[PDB]
Amino acid sequence: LKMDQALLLIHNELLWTNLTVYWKSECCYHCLFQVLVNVPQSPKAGKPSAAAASVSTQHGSILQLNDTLEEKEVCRLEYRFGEFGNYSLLVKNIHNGVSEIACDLAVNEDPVDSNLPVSIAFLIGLAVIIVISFLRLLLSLDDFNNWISKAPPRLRSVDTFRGIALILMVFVNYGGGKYWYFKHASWNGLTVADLVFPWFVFIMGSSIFLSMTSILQRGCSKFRLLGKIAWRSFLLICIGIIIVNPNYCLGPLSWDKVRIPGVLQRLGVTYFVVAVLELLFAKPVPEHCASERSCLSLRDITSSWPQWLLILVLEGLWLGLTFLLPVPGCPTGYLGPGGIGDFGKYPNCTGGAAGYIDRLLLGDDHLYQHPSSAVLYHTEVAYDPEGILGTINSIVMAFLGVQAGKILLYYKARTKDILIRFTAWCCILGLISVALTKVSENEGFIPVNKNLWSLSYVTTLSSFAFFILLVLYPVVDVKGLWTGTPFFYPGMNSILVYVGHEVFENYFPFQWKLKDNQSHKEHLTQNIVATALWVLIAYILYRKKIFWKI
Amino acid sequence: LKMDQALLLIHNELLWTNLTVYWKSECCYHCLFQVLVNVPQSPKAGKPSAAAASVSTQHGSILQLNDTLEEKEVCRLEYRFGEFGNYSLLVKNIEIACDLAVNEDPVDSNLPVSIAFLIGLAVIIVISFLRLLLSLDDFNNWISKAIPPRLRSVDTFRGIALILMVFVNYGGGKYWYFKHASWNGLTVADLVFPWFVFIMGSSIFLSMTSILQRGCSKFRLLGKIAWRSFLLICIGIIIVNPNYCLGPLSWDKVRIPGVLQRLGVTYFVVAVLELLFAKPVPEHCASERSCLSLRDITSSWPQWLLILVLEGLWLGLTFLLPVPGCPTGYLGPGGIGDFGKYPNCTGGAAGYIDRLLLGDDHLYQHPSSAVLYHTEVAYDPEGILGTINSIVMAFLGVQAGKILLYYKARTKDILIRFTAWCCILGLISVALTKVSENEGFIPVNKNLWSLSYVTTLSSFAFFILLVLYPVVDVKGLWTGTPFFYPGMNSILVYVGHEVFENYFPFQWKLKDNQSHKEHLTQNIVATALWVLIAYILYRKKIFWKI
Ligand SMILES: CC(C)(COP(=O)(O)OP(=O)(O)OC[C@H]1O[C@@H](n2cnc3c(N)ncnc32)[C@H](O)[C@@H]1OP(=O)(O)O)[C@@H](O)C(=O)NCCC(=O)NCCS
Ligand SMILES: CC(C)(COP(=O)(O)OP(=O)(O)OC[C@H]1O[C@@H](n2cnc3c(N)ncnc32)[C@H](O)[C@@H]1OP(=O)(O)O)[C@@H](O)C(=O)NCCC(=O)NCCS
Ligand SMILES: *[C@@H]1O[C@H](CO)[C@@H](O)[C@H](O)[C@H]1NC(C)=O
Ligand SMILES: *[C@@H]1O[C@H](CO)[C@@H](O)[C@H](O)[C@H]1NC(C)=O
Ligand SMILES: *[C@@H]1O[C@H](CO)[C@@H](O)[C@H](O)[C@H]1NC(C)=O
Ligand SMILES: *[C@@H]1O[C@H](CO)[C@@H](O)[C@H](O)[C@H]1NC(C)=O
Ligand SMILES: *[C@@H]1O[C@H](CO)[C@@H](O)[C@H](O)[C@H]1NC(C)=O
Ligand SMILES: *[C@@H]1O[C@H](CO)[C@@H](O)[C@H](O)[C@H]1NC(C)=O
Ligand SMILES: *[C@@H]1O[C@H](CO)[C@@H](O)[C@H](O)[C@H]1NC(C)=O
Repeated sequence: LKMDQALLLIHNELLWTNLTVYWKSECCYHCLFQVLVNVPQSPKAGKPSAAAASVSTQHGSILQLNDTLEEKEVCRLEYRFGEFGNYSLLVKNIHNGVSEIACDLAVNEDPVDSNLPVSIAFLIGLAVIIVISFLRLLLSLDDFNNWISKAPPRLRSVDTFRGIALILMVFVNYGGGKYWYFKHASWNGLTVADLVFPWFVFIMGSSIFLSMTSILQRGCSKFRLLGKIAWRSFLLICIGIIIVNPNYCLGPLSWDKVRIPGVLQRLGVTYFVVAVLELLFAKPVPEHCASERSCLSLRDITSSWPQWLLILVLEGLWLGLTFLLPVPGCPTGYLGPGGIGDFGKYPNCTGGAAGYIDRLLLGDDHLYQHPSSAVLYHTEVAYDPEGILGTINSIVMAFLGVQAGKILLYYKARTKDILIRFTAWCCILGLISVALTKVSENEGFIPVNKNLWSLSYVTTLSSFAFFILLVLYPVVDVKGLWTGTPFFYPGMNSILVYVGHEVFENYFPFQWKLKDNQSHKEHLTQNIVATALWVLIAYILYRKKIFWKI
Repeated sequence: LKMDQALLLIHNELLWTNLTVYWKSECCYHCLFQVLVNVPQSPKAGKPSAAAASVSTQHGSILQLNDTLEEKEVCRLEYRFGEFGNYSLLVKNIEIACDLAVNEDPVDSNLPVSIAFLIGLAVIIVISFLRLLLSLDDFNNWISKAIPPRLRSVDTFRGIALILMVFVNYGGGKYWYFKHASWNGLTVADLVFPWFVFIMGSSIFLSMTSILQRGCSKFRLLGKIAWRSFLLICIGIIIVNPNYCLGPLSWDKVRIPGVLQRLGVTYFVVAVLELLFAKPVPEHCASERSCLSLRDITSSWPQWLLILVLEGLWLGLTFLLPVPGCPTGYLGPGGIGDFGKYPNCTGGAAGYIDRLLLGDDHLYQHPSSAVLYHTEVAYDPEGILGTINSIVMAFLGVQAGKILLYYKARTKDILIRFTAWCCILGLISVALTKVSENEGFIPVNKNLWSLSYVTTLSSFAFFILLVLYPVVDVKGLWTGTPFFYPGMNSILVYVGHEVFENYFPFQWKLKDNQSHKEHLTQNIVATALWVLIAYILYRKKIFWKI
């Protein structure tokens, strides 16, 4: 059995009734019952005929056994299979009247625990093991030296947040233990991997405001800063396209089969747009007079009214292009995954208008040929999560990060003001997300979606980032209870860490040949070791004062 | 027809004699005639039976048409086939001699591709670079308007070696002369590594004496040497040697030896040796020429003694160590080479030592002789036995550094020493290899890192330094402009081009993958882009050093 899969032997003892087994996962919102296996009728009385099936055990399993001769629901089962199980399913008619048919599912080999076979126990064990190995290696280095023979201040809270995002990104990009909740969700919903990129955009906006206002406060011509912004955005886009997006293990790059969009292209476009907007509408930062007061003081909001107006116009444009753009052969306002999703009536509608804009402007060949929904909804079209339409919400979230930077640097004298603004913004964005999503995964007006970069996705992740900053500012900056240790070294070497881990995805320290690739524990420990090694590399570069920028 | 292939239509008009075609290249010294195609008989008179065979057109082709019924020769053809030819071969009974004819004229693939196309491509690249530089500058101007020191000769030589290495590692147009030679002789790709070791030794002496003249203790320098060797070995093992496009690394199949492992081991050996036997550089005034002062050798007598002992050990292990199932003193390539009577003897003593110590799995699974001599076993060119000769060549580079540092004031002394050492090593190499590959006591061999190989390329490096010291350093007629930029970022360029072997600026999809012109253009563009990256880092004063 493969990893995250369970055996299922269906024993059909029905003499004169054929069966076919339809399997649909629980995460499928509106999903077609994909066929699983066909179990023929029993050739002789008392001798059932069986078939072997491998039902996925990532999350939930709905089985419908339909008679093939007459398509009627013989029986249904809603059971959550466990990894590496047996699950001998017997389909038979009750002997009381030989009319009612009931299928009972019994387990013979107990499931091999996957999600919680490791837990904090194995986590702390691996941490202790790697710490002991690091200490032994450090001591051995001293043995080969002495025992061989006689012989504008940086915040560090934004750095800690960026380091947390980088650690999560390195963990989930390498596989995240191949766990289903450490990878991007299949279309709708929120997972651990979906939190990383919006937090990076938020932190990018905050750092945009911080660096821009510091540069303008010391002194610089706005044309020089505009040139720096354009050069950095161009470098980010080019780095993405050249070294970050393509998978060069498959062959040389092709002029007609290159993925133009990507994480760094979206970051560069967002950087250019929001940084140029803020530089054009740039005002000096006032020094706050009162302390722990001025609740109605909205200077950081009212003083940026042109930026807010343009951001609201952009968001309205995104909403209009999403809920109103006429997509050929597709319902207007489509937010579904296509394929077998939404009952399979729109197989080639992955993304709706957001994906249609990409497939119309950048071409189908220049998109992401393996979207997150391809494994669950079996979508056949290429959808790029970092598309053109989602760049609007990327810009909106970058400007929300800029607003966080405005909050944190306008009220730099008073900490209570910063905390009040942070909690007010977090509450406002959380209320907006609750209104949009109706605290539901697949329901609501605009459900959370990384692939579409939905408005509610942006608001939810911005509320999460505001809460993270609320709990990271007094702890790290003001009170200094915890100078975030395993985080701020990547927080200062983010670009180099990202570029390296993309370039060095498959290298010996970061991944090696496993005893069994169909194991969650081995993949988890390998990914944790790789993330720890990247943190160690960032710490080493910090100790050597090597900080790559731009 | 693949690249470097030629079609051959063998028409068999003979009625009562079957024929088999045996093809052997001209580069092979003693190779078994590998089969090409068995041509059936002609069913009727005037209706020959034809078969199509693709003969390699890289260099030479010896065809032996034996009668498979009785194993007898009828006609032999020592013909040099041209690329993408037709080459209908007709066998007709006269005498039983057969004659060969050409139907489609072959493409030159050498003259038209690398005679004036090189100049054209250089002009196009220069025009494109200037246009790119001016367009960005004009756009910025339009918007703004509206609103001791390094030698540099060792650096130039290192940059030349780096450009050649980048060109030949990327493929070099998939040409046979830009690839590593098949177990003997010299090609353009066989010159980079020994020159790199020579420059490594020269820079070793330069840096050691520059640090020691500042009063730094020998222990700190020894620690730096050890750390640099360790870093080089680890980088070579992890980043450079393995191909990660095939899968994750496994300890069972990982290539322990390599270019950087050999460089690190030789660096540690020669640097520690010359640090232990370090002497201050004397001041030199004299007059005109020193007339064979020989101070740089009388002061290096014990390092020279240890190097000669190492060379004697290399010779003894190569020519005396009994390899089981293999003749003592074997230098051949195995496989079908040496008449195919030693199918698994690639390297002889050196390969046997590699397989005995590091194991068969931890070697180079694709030796350079695999394509031509059909070797089935794994041999590592950067093995263990060849490390002795790599150390010897690093010490020859150290000797060149001593030459160019002891007689710093007198340039005539440096030139005399360089030409004398080049002549001595050239005569030694001529005696060893008899100026003929595959013959002589020790033929020139990169895979074995032969003593004649070391002496030949050390004479080459001494001549290059002789022609680069006055021009670049003393006379100043040249500054090594396209070469000394990688001369300061050698390690960065090597590591990057190993990491970025297949990346868009350096590698892209080709319209005709089986074409020398397109591969040559892509490799030249990639090499020029690496030179441009080195120049950009030079402008930014970014010089990564271990
Ligand atoms: C693209 C990326 C490098 C941008 O990072 P940033 O948040 O803009 O951080 P940088 O260090 O790049 O900051 C650039 C500017 O901000 C400044 N800055 C950064 N953090 C700061 C802080 N906490 N306080 C003040 N200034 C700060 C820098 O000093 C520089 O300004 P200067 O020119 O005056 O020195 C970063 O988001 C990244 O690495 N992303 C990885 C890709 C990704 O998002 N992947 C997720 C999908 S898998
Ligand atoms: C070994 C390698 C790292 C370069 O080593 P090198 O030739 O010793 O050059 P480096 O530039 O590393 O030298 C280091 C020191 O040499 C000294 N040095 C180098 N060139 C010098 C010169 N021209 N004049 C004076 N001193 C010089 C300096 O002191 C320099 O700095 P440090 O002392 O502060 O370290 C590597 O790039 C190399 O030579 N080859 C790798 C590629 C290869 O072998 N390819 C084969 C393809 S088959
Ligand atoms: C399924 O069973 C029915 C009767 O129960 C039979 O007619 C049909 O042929 C079967 N289908 C198969 C064996 O594919
Ligand atoms: C199974 O049979 C039921 C009958 O009620 C039908 O509604 C359902 O669509 C069938 N499943 C499939 C996959 O056709
Ligand atoms: C499941 O159980 C049955 C009997 O209980 C056994 O024959 C089968 O081998 C088991 N599955 C696996 C994968 O071993
Ligand atoms: C959906 O797109 C695929 C190509 O990806 C095509 O083969 C198929 O016919 C399309 N189906 C519909 C219903 O448009
Ligand atoms: C071809 O025939 C000749 C006849 O003497 C023989 O020597 C030679 O070995 C044959 N070729 C091969 C490959 O055996
Ligand atoms: C020649 O080869 C052919 C194969 O096509 C075979 O049939 C024939 O018998 C051979 N002639 C001999 C062996 O004399
Ligand atoms: C070689 O020439 C013959 C006739 O001259 C032709 O039929 C054949 O196609 C040619 N070879 C190729 C590879 O085209």
